Amino acid sequence: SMIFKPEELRQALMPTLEALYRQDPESLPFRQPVDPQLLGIPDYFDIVKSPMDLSTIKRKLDTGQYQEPWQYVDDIWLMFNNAWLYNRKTSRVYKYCSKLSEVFEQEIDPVMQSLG
Ligand SMILES: CCc1c(C(=O)NCc2c(O)ccc3cccc(O)c23)[nH]c(C)c1C(C)=O
Repeated sequence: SMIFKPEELRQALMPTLEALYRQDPESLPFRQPVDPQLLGIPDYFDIVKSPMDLSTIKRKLDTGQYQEPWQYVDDIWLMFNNAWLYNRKTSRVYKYCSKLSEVFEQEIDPVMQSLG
């Protein structure tokens, strides 16, 4: 497979993460890991087996933990899928998740094309 350097991936992908951080208030529940004790949802880790959030993804981009860009896409999707799984379909966080996913779908496609 074709190699991707960490600096190359950060430069290309960080603007798509920025697009999510720019969604205010919609990104706010996603900017830090879910804390089930604080949020009063003790069953969270029983339902969501692989937690993910924007701060974790940003750290991985910053430190160079992605070898290829689809690994980043996978983490973004994991974050969305967790929220759609756990939260009720009429809930604020479910709706915020849907908004972030719409933004991501629009931003990510030209970026992935350029990476090749
Ligand atoms: C519903 C708890 C939850 C949060 C969260 O952090 N809620 C608290 C929150 C904020 O941390 C910041 C702004 C909020 C603005 C509105 C409603 C909220 O609740 C907000 N984030 C995720 C991914 C979940 C679940 C379970 O999937």
